[PDB]
Amino acid sequence: IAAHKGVNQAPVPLKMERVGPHDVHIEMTAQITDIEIDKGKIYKAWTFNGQAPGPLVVVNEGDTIHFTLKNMDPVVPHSMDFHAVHASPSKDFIDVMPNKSGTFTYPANKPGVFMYHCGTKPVLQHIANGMHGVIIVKPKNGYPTDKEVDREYVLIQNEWYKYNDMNDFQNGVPSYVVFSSKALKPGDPNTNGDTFTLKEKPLLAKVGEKIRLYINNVGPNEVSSFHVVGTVFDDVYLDGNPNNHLQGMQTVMLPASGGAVVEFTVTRPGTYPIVTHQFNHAQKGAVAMLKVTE
Amino acid sequence: IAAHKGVNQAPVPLKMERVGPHDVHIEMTAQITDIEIDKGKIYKAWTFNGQAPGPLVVVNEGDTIHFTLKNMDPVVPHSMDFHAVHASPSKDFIDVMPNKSGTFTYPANKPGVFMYHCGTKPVLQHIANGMHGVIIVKPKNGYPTDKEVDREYVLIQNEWYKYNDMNDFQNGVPSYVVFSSKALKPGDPNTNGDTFTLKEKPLLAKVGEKIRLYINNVGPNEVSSFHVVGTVFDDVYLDGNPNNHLQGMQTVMLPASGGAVVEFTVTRPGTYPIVTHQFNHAQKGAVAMLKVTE
Amino acid sequence: IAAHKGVNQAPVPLKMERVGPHDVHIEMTAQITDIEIDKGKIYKAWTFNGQAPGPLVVVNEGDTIHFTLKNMDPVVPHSMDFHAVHASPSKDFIDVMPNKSGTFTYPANKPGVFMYHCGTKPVLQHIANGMHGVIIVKPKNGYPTDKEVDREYVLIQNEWYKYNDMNDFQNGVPSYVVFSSKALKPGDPNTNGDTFTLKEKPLLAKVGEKIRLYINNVGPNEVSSFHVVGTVFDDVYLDGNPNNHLQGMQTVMLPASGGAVVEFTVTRPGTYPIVTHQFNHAQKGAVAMLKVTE
Ligand SMILES: [Cu+2]
Ligand SMILES: [Cu+2]
Ligand SMILES: [Cu+2]
Ligand SMILES: [Cu+2]
Ligand SMILES: [Cu+2]
Ligand SMILES: [Cu+2]
Ligand SMILES: [Cu+2]
Ligand SMILES: [Cu+2]
Ligand SMILES: [Cu+2]
Ligand SMILES: [Cu+2]
Ligand SMILES: [Cu+2]
Ligand SMILES: [Cu+2]
Ligand SMILES: [Cu+2]
Ligand SMILES: [Cu+2]
Ligand SMILES: [Cu+2]
Ligand SMILES: [Cu+2]
Ligand SMILES: [Cu+2]
Ligand SMILES: [Cu+2]
Ligand SMILES: [Cu+2]
Ligand code: NA
Ligand code: NA
Ligand code: NA
Repeated sequence: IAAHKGVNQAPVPLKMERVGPHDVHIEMTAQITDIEIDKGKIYKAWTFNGQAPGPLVVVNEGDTIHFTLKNMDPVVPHSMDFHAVHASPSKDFIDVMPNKSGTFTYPANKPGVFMYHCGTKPVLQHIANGMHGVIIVKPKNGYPTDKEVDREYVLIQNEWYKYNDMNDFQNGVPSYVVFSSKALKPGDPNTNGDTFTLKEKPLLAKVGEKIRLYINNVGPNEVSSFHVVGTVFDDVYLDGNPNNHLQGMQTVMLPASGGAVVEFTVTRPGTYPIVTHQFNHAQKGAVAMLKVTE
Repeated sequence: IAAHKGVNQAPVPLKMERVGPHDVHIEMTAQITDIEIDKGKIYKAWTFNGQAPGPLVVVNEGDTIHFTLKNMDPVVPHSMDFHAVHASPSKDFIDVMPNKSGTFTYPANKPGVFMYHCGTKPVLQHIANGMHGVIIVKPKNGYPTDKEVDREYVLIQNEWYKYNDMNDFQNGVPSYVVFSSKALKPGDPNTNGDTFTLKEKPLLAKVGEKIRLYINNVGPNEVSSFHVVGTVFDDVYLDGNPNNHLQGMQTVMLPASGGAVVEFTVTRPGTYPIVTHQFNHAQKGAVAMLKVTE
Repeated sequence: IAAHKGVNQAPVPLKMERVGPHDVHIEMTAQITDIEIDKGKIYKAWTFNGQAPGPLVVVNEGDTIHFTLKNMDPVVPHSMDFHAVHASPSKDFIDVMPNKSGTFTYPANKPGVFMYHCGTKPVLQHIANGMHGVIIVKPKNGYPTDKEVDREYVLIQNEWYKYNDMNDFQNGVPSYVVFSSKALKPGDPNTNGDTFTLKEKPLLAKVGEKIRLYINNVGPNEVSSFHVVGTVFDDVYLDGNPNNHLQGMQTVMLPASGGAVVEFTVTRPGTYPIVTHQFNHAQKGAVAMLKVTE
């Protein structure tokens, strides 16, 4: 797009504040930012807040979200669709024009690990260019296994195609399939979807810990066979709802937009790859590392 | 096929009558009918009863089905395979020759939302050309959530390829992925698998209702990530068995031939898209609309 | 590979002995063997023990496995990754050089139907060329339905691509998708992944039996929609863990590397096809037969 030529908007921080016991304000941007998705390969991504996937949003079950989107794109409208909320798509997930803002209000009444994304037509084009992310809604009474959990991270899987190529987006195989991590607490890694960053800079843990991962496969098009090498998932909660509780899985299937909470123990020191077991995708980038030390 | 050139057999109504407390007679046709699958695009479909997917069949758990197939195809044999039944495939799912009829008897002893299809070799060719559909077997004691349900519809997802092109059917991407609705009660929409009809003529509901959808992804080749925009599924029953009960899903993965009962609430007026969240497929047609009014 | 030109190493028998109440010794080979994957088509497979998929390994829950890999490949290193075990991938799933052996020890503490495979970079290349298989870990207290089960078999699904073609492995469709059976008890069929052997030589059962299948889809790349024609699965245990118990499924979705225990009844004599219901794959070979006699 001619108007995006030489646009590179620096990342803006997620703005969030709680205004009531069950009411939260969140403010995000839609903006155009260059992301290195593979070594030497830039993608002029369509983003929320200059990150792809977008920044992590965490709320509590029963929170009402008062959402503001500032659209910094100089030419293309953008919108926001949270999978966590009950809303009217045609009133509450509407387009916000270039240089304008819109504020929408809706409740998050179910716990889980929900995808979020732009809902502007054509939706495939806006998702594939980078407008996705995850919102975690914490359960009111936790998970049954919370007391066993030593450590937590958030991982997202996504695909990259030929830049802004609608024929590729529809008919082509992915050029890259990648993981990213988003921070739950200051100090945790917060990265973009690329082929290399979680290889070079592994996630960390200690020998003997039980690790919880909140995972979502945002696609846009592929399913995921998610698996951690050298362990078995003790517990899995489909979509992060406590009630959907499976045990002893080797591999967790995730639909496009699907999430889960998975928990597992690392019994010995060394480096544990994290993959999607559809190994064409793992070869195209979707291998993250977990380094476990004494 | 030369013998199908200029064949367009008008749709015939499903014939069904109950002959006992647990015995039902059903009579269908195999026939060749032109279907508009996309605007300006005709597909000379291989069908049951001139519909693709085929007509909706609804029976009760424990019913024995006495099935008759009249094969109206002037050259190609056809057969019927119900996923709901216990049968001998090589005696009970046999081919019925052109201009002949066959009658088969078998019981439906499990509740659910089962795929049905032609079982003639090569099976891919007969399915891809349009010979699929759904049979619902109602549970003897219902679902736990029946009292909460205000309204019900049936949705099927299918793919269309290059007409009668075995290389495309095997190796190609779908040209179209579509939804159709089938009627539970006179007055409900009953449509074919096309890109447009549920966009132009949405399904209807009222603000505040709990909606049940009986869904099956007949393929033939793809999986589905089924999701309703602006809501979360309160309850899901995998394959429509009451015992396979998940809660709070954002998205339901369906294998090829897979079904589910899903239930959700619409809290605000407007138009709610219904998609498969593998968004290449949604772009190729698989977006249905639900219009919710005061 | 020049050094594999005219290499055809004859199959070696799996070597297994129990050395303690909870300790087992297993010895396998990595070796290069010609497999007829389709009629008239040889694939110079990278194998464990001259079989593709590899030989069946069966242990008990809580067993510690003392594993030896003899690498008979004259040029390429190989390794072993068992999904059943808790291990350090970078110490315990390491490469064993040509003409050398390595011995590793790790526990199998969870019951199920686990994939196993070579873990040598690039992992896709080693899996796609044939280095996969299944290890069953029997539950300490069985499955709830053991008393109902009359008969058992093991089935694996895999893909074959263009020989040793990394571009095909990453970007291409499978050339073949196949089933194989592995023997639980001497006398049961033990076959390789090909298009024909379970068509010509069906699995056997008697009218009225409840049949248990232990299934795993090793991929490397595709998911499976597993379905037996003419029946409905009475019970399914995801990944073969007793706790993940679904009922009345028509079709079981399996991620890449995913497994399940499924059980079903055959009520009438004749031939029951076993398929993946993604029918492009079934057309490319993945149809097995079950013959049911009086
Ligand atoms: Cu309160
Ligand atoms: Cu406010
Ligand atoms: Cu957008
Ligand atoms: Cu969505
Ligand atoms: Cu701990
Ligand atoms: Cu593993
Ligand atoms: Cu009765
Ligand atoms: Cu009768
Ligand atoms: Cu047919
Ligand atoms: Cu079928
Ligand atoms: Cu109501
Ligand atoms: Cu949504
Ligand atoms: Cu003991
Ligand atoms: Cu030993
Ligand atoms: Cu190897
Ligand atoms: Cu693996
Ligand atoms: Cu029996
Ligand atoms: Cu069937
Ligand atoms: Cu699945
Ligand atoms: Na591995
Ligand atoms: Na949406
Ligand atoms: Na069938």
